[PDB]
Amino acid sequence: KYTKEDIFRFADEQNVKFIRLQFTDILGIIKNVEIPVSQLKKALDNKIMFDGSSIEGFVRIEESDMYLFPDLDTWVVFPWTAEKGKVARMICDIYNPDMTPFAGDPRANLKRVLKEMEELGFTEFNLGPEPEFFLFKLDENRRPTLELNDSGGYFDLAPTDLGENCRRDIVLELEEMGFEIEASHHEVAPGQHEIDFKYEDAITACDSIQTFKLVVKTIARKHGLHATFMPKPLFGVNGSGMHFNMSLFNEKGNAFFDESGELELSQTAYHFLAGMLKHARGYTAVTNPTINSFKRLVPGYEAPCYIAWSGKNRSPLVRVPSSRGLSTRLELRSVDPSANPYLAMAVLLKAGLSGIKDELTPPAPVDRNIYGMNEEEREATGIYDLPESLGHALIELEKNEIIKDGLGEHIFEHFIEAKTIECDMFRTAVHPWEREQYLEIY
Amino acid sequence: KYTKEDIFRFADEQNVKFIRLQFTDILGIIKNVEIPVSQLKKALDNKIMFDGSSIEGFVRIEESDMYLFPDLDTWVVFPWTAEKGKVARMICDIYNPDMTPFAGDPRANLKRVLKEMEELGFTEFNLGPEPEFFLFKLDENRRPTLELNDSGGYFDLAPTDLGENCRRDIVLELEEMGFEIEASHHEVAPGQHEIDFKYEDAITACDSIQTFKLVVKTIARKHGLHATFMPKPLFGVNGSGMHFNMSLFNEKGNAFFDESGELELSQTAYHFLAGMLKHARGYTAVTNPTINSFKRLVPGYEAPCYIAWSGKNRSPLVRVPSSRGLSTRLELRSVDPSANPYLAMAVLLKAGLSGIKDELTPPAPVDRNIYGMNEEEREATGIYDLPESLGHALIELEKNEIIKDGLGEHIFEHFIEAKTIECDMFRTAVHPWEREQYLEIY
Amino acid sequence: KYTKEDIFRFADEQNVKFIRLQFTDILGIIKNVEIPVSQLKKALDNKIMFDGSSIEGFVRIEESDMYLFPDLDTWVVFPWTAEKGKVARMICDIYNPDMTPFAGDPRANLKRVLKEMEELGFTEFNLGPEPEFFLFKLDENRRPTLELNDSGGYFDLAPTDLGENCRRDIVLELEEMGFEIEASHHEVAPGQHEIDFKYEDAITACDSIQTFKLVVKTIARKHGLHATFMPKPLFGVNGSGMHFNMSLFNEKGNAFFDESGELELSQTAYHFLAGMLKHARGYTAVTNPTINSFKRLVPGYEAPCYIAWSGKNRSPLVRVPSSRGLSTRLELRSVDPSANPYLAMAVLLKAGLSGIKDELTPPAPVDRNIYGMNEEEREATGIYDLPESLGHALIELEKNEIIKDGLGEHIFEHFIEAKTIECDMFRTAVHPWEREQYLEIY
Ligand SMILES: Nc1ncnc2c1ncn2[C@@H]1O[C@H](COP(=O)(O)OP(=O)(O)O)[C@@H](O)[C@H]1O
Ligand SMILES: Nc1ncnc2c1ncn2[C@@H]1O[C@H](COP(=O)(O)OP(=O)(O)O)[C@@H](O)[C@H]1O
Ligand SMILES: Nc1ncnc2c1ncn2[C@@H]1O[C@H](COP(=O)(O)OP(=O)(O)O)[C@@H](O)[C@H]1O
Ligand SMILES: C[S@](=O)(CC[C@H](N)C(=O)O)=NP(=O)(O)O
Ligand SMILES: C[S@](=O)(CC[C@H](N)C(=O)O)=NP(=O)(O)O
Ligand SMILES: C[S@](=O)(CC[C@H](N)C(=O)O)=NP(=O)(O)O
Repeated sequence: KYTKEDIFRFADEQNVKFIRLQFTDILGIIKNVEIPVSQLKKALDNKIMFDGSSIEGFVRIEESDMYLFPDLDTWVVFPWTAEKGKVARMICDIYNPDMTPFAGDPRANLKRVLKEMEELGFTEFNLGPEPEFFLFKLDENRRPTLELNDSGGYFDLAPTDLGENCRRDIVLELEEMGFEIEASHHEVAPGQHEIDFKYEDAITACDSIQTFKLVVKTIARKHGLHATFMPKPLFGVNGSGMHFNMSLFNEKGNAFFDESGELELSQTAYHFLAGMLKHARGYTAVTNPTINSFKRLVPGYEAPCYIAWSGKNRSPLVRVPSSRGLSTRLELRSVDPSANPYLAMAVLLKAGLSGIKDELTPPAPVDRNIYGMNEEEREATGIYDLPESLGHALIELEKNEIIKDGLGEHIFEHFIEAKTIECDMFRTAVHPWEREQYLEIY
Repeated sequence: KYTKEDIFRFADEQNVKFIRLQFTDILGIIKNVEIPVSQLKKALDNKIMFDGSSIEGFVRIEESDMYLFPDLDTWVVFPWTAEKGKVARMICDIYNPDMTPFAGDPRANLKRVLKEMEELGFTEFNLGPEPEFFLFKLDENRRPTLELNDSGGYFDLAPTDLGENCRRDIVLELEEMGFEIEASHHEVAPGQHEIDFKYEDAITACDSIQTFKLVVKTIARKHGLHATFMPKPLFGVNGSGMHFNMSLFNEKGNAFFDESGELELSQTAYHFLAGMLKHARGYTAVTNPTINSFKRLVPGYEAPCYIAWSGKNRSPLVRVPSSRGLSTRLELRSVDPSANPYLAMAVLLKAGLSGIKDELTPPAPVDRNIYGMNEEEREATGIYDLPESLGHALIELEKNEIIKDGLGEHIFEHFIEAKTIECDMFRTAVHPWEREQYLEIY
Repeated sequence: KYTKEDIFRFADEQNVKFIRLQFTDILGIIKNVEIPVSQLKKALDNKIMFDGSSIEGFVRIEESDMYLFPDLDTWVVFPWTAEKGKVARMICDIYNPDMTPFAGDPRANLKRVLKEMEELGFTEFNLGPEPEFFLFKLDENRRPTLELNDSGGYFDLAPTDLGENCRRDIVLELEEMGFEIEASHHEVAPGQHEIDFKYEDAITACDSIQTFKLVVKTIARKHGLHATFMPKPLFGVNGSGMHFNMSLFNEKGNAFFDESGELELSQTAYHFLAGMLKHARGYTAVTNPTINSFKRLVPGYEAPCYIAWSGKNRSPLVRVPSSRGLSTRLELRSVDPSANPYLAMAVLLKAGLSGIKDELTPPAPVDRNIYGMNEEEREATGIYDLPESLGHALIELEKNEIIKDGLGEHIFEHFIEAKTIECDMFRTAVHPWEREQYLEIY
């Protein structure tokens, strides 16, 4: 743990002229408040209020006042605000003025369900994500447009890769913030890039994910580009999906490692699988909270459409990397980077360890092309489709209780009313698709 | 009736020059062909054949060849500027290479189910439809714009209803084609138009419907405006429905008319409703065979939203016009003018005739305005909500096996497939609404 | 030879910041992935993998996860990567996750055929390339226009060769990267360029080739010019193909130099050419693997048109440069820079190592201008005619089962699929040519 006092003098060895307290709203969006180095004790002693009412996902305007308490380990300095004022960073948890924490804080609802594996013995919850992102050219307005940075491809090179000089500026801006970056490259769709790093403690891997998305964006609008974490911005091309590499640690040993099994996977991992897969239909409404996230979960674009799993195969809902070692992990790939990392982790922790506790037995590893299977030749194998509309997936989540009770009373009730009414805008609205399709033939 | 010896007489009488053989495809699309008056006798020998694989939903390409047998009762000369190109049409029944009526021919389907009221004792099946349509301007190159001629409202007056020479010229041309016209006016939303005509038996009111769209499609395009029967071409204004006013007749009798029961309504009628009411869930993919009509089917714009009935009231599924007697009608507002009036009539007959052989005890009249209740108030009565989408409205249909038997087994087999892919063709696509709300946001 | 101890040294000596792991897909398309020096150990431990399903022609999606084993004798720093993000490269080999190598990987297909020359006693199957490219200007939005920056001819000078300082800044950039470069000059057709570099043993020239292209694409786009290797980009002017200057060696002695035989040429030398002459029809699908290069193979433009050889003459399929000694070389000419430098060598090795176990008494020099002979004489001497299209070269390929074996089999069946697709995706399409010559005509 970082100290409170040596943080006060952390600003004098680097003359930090501002600190940015930052937390996260219900929809995954990073809100912020900036304060000078002048107010540093006023925040470290937890006396910084705000207006709760206007942050979508919090209390009503009657009980508006809400305080902010910093997590003194999430101290980095913003490397690009040299020369103006060296700007630090600190992540906060949201507290009601009763000094009772807020059960609607997205970072509390993981800070609590990470203690249920405490009651049953595991060291850590290791998340290494793969947040994929597209990049679009800007204009004279510097207001983004739907023309991608290159008509490139998977692993292709300059001249065909025009973010080669951009990703590289993004990775060295992230590494200056104390990361360990695995690789950098261009994904299979045009303008689609992927920067993956090394796994971390569940919450400090989640904190690190809200870091990444802010660096990828500010350092692109510095390259003439704009970075989108929208899952399916085009038709008929790979979507951007934030893979979920999960692995529990236990006393300096990967909980998933069976040293001399055939699939070298402990029967902990095997009842971990049946956890999410049983519950897959419920919780994905959370892990893909935008209507468009389903417009991406279609057959053919390396995205999963059916609830299943296999080994080193990129069709199913979960993939097992053929390399395990101490990096042994199972790859839930039905996560896209519009969900809340704090909330996808909490949900999938619960309904995931619910499979070892209940000891659920795991279904068949479907080792072929899941997209190449008849409507009725996969219906004999029991595997069935992931829900197609947000209305459908919200019904099958609200139905589910095991994940509904790790979503908090205040978050779920504040969530489905936001996802439904977001979806009614859709169902009521007519798009220019429908004009094209009908207006002249009828 | 009309003998073959009339048609020749009328040709050499009215001096027609070319003959058209119209029929209607699976989706509602009147498709015809031209022959000289030198062919007049050959078509009446019913020895004139077209490409069967080439009209949607009819047949496959290995049994392409299919015959056209005209209906001499339909003869009407086309009255536009054709002195030398004077026309004459005849709506065709479709037959096989073995002369048996074609299962797919929807003109056959209507008549087929019509013989199911010849055994419940009813002379006719009258239908007075209200096909409401929109008027759009045309560009310099005669392509449909997205502006509408005027910005008037219900019943408005010149100079704020541009289509007042338009409908004038629409109505007159119809009055030449054997029509008797009731009225011509402006509807709720701007550039919308209602033209009404006296009821007729189905296979002749619907022939007065397929004739209607054409002679508004063309006469409106003679005033330089393209006309649509798209349900809701603009979000936030009344989708144009095509109200379905019907009546069964009994030895010169309006079989819904007995001036005693609760409203001066009969029992063959009070029973009819419970058939619709019960089977209404399962016939909305036929009354509304398009993704877009489910966008008129949000409430507030005088369209049906839930499955209940009332009097004098334009909010429910079925309104009953106060005027009664011969004017005693059952008004069904769920149909919109994209639908197939040979499949729509065929189906509702087998919904409501399933309510004279059981009569199924109709539910309560909600004389409120049903748009103004709550999810706890709909459930208080227990009123069925019309389905969500072309998605549900497709599964809700392959349940009602009395309705499936109103389309036939080869018309339903070529109507689920043609909507399934058309439904899938929208489910997968990404339309601009998805990028506005998310691209610059996530 | 270089050791993994040497590369831990240079990264801290050069102070490089990223390592790029590179390979080639089936089509000659370079695909590489960038990683920090912070992961220099994981690749030298071979513990870095990728997605095989996305490398065009590597594998199919069910068994994707595949390893990356790096080659150290391939290490070079990039020189254009300032002191801010300096870059070191390493060409790799592909290993299936079970640590067995990949039969579809082209680099090891060569290694296996270069072992077929250890059974015949040959230290080196040396190769010198002549990749010829075009230069197209760049528009305002960095898009390669249809203008050639210069309108010159052979060996011309400033000011009638724009890319004079271009071919300078490439050479230096090549010269920083351990290259030995012969000659930098303007080629025949306008806006054409050649850069000759001295030979190296096959797998290291194939490295030096795919590398050399990357250095001209990226440098040419510094001066803002698209660098392309399309064989016949313009019709009616010289095609830019990649000559193949090959020579065998045994104990520091060229195996083709014996100043007794008629042309100062050896026996294995003369014998080699029969191994190509007959087999030439077969591999002309691997040396010209594109629709476009079969318009280059036409007569007139100093490119092989029929299968023939001769001395100091630049019409035939094989040229033999007058200069002999250690520069005693055989010049194959069908190849275009769109061919796979790994496939071509293992093809031509097994092709021309077939003329040393069989040797087929190679035919005699038609040292005429074979560009100027009518059909009455081409089948007089019996000179085989080259295939006329991709689709012809393919059927001509699946018969010489030794070239087929030269390719392995995975590469082969992965090859016939896509080119038959490519050949068929061009057989069926319609291009504005046929629209001029027939539309207003017929
Ligand atoms: N034991 C583990 N638990 C969780 N995540 C891991 C583990 N080992 C590796 N990872 C993560 O897997 C990710 C690999 O990224 P990438 O190479 O894009 O995956 P893929 O092989 O699916 O393409 C990294 O983010 C890394 O942190
Ligand atoms: N007895 C009847 N049976 C069936 N349809 C009828 C009957 N009387 C009138 N109609 C139809 O009602 C239509 C007129 O409807 P409209 O004036 O729009 O009434 P509303 O405004 O109540 O819908 C006419 O087209 C006519 O054919
Ligand atoms: N003995 C040899 N073995 C292999 N390659 C050779 C030999 N001699 C020359 N080369 C190659 O020939 C190339 C020079 O080609 P170039 O100068 O264009 O000759 P030409 O103009 O006759 O084609 C060099 O790239 C070199 O690698
Ligand atoms: C090549 S991809 O394999 C693409 C997967 C897809 N874009 C998605 O996850 O949505 N995934 P990864 O980065 O793990 O290799
Ligand atoms: C009030 S309206 O009823 C307009 C109908 C509405 N736009 C609909 O068809 O959904 N039609 P009409 O007055 O002729 O009965
Ligand atoms: C006689 S030329 O040979 C002209 C090149 C020709 N257009 C070709 O197809 O290679 N080239 P080079 O002198 O490099 O051998």
